[PDB]
Amino acid sequence: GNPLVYLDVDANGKPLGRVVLELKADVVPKTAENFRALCTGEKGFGYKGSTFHRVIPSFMCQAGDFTNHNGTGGKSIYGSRFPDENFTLKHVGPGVLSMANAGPNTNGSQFFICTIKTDWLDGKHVVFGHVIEGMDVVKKIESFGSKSGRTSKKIVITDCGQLS
Amino acid sequence: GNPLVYLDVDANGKPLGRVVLELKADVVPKTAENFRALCTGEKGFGYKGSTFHRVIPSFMCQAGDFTNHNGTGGKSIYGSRFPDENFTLKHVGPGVLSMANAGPNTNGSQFFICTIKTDWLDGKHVVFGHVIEGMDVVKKIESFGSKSGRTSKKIVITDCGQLS
Amino acid sequence: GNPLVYLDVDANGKPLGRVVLELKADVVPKTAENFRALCTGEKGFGYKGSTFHRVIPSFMCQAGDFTNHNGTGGKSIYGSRFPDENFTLKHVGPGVLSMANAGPNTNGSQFFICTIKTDWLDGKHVVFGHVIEGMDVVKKIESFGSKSGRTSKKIVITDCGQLS
Repeated sequence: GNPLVYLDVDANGKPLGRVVLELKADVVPKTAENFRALCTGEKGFGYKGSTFHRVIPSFMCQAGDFTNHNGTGGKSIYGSRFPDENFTLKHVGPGVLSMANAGPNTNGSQFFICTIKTDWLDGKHVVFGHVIEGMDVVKKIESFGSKSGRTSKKIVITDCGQLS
Repeated sequence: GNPLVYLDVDANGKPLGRVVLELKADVVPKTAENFRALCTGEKGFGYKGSTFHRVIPSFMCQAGDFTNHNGTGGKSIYGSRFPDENFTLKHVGPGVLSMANAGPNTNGSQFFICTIKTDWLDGKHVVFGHVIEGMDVVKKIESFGSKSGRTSKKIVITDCGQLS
Repeated sequence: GNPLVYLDVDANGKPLGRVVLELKADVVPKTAENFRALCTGEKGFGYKGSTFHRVIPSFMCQAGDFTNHNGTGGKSIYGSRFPDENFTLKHVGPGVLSMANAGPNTNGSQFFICTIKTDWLDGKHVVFGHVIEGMDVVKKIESFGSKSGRTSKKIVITDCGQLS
């Protein structure tokens, strides 16, 4: 079945709760597997202890730069970058999980969770999962964002992994 | 296993004892390796001869500015500064070993040992170890501090290195 | 009469208002002159366009690092550092203007405005002025601080100068 993963998130050292994500391995297996392995850390690197570095209210919460924490870094389990797998899944509404990128075929480790429908990203960012529990935690993260993307409290993934 | 390092600490030339620290190289290998090599002095520079220049009772004891000896300097084995590796470990209580900084991604050589839980630093300073022996020596250091951070005696790391 | 100088302060690009400071040139002329000239910019450098980089509620608001914007830098009009002129004035309450330092006789350009009586700093930091207008602006700045000193908004001195 599709892997289930979780992120436990703090704001300024205080727990916000747990986000559970379904990864659509049945549609984008390569993209799902990368995110799964980065949640478990089984390759020797991953999301544990990294941050949500860009949060824009009424848009999305972005994370996954575990090398530079500033949106320039991260890497996939396949290498620095990997190709766009397909564009089957759409940014249909809040809770959609999608790959951040620098244009086509630049998927690494950075990802975002939408807080609204962002159909203007369809065909540009590969969607690969969705929140199945803890959307209220995502709304908490969103509440600390700004138009500049900078956060008013520091948002840290204190734990993550696969539930199996 | 994780590296164990030691700090031998003086106060106005009177030995206070030895602090033994476990460095969590299994969680923050880059940050642990910097501190380890600064204890041995194997790169030609390190903590030997530097002071605990800022000691605030019921907060922390800060040391490691072996260049300017006043809290403005220091340097890592990787250059002047290196990024925050991760925020996996927390300032859970007395004895936590953590990096001083000047904001995100500014780690050098200065460090602090907590004497209380400082969860309001979680996410801002990279935790990378803890005291496993000689917490009574840390409390002795703390007793020479003040609210201003100024010490009433010159607190010197007379020796340091790795236990193996 | 003692100089009057001002700082106009933004938080995230929104004006907070003006802080007007009286500089106690009658007690600490060399320290007052440094701050006055850094407000006017007449030496070719100074506070305009720099930030409040450390704000701790129920303590103080710190600024003045116009070289590094992070608390490691700044310089005086006399050189990198100048001595403690005297400790005649005390940290008597909110609105006190005092020099940050890195230990005895290391004043540069960094300064702080107290939001409480900080008498534990008497004899360690040179007091040289006080707020005469805009303590409400200082309290606004204070409200964007945290125990870690990190601010929840970017606090910028957008203008500064001498009034009389």
